[PDB]
Amino acid sequence: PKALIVYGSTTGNTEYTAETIARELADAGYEVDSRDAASVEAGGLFEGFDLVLLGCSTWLDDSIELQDDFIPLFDSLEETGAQGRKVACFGCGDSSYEYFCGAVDAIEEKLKNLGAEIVQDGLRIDGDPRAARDDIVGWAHDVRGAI
Ligand SMILES: Cc1cc2nc3c(=O)[nH]c(=O)nc-3n(C[C@H](O)[C@H](O)[C@H](O)COP(=O)(O)O)c2cc1C
Repeated sequence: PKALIVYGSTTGNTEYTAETIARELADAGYEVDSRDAASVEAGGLFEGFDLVLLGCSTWLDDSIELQDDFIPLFDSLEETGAQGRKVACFGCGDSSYEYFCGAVDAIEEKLKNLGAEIVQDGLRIDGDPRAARDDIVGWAHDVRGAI
């Protein structure tokens, strides 16, 4: 099976999370393509992939709390080929904030409005992902089992 992983990361936490998930999928036999959201084009982005995993950090704001590199993709999510696609979301944040990992909720809700099939509840990481490595691996393991 082929999996696409797209992440938006400012300090490297969601990027570390994306690379950890990519290894667990590859070691289970999937062909994995991992890309920074700053370098992708939304048009037909998901065409040909069996599983798509989307990740991003949360930054408090009055208009949009998504990490800046992911905004352009999010705004054009309707042109990616999400209808009927198997997808799951993940993201890093901090529970001292009101909207803890709020970007994960925003992405799940829009994918749901576009007809995607959310395979598993989103992974929400508090603090340093390097200390939550077991939670990342287990989630990756559970997403493989819903495919
Ligand atoms: C100014 C600022 C605002 C932040 N706002 C939020 C927030 O609204 N919700 C949240 O869960 N985390 C918030 N964080 C925590 C970051 O999302 C967290 O540090 C995360 O690990 C960053 O991930 P990244 O390196 O992949 O960009 C904020 C951090 C800073 C510095």
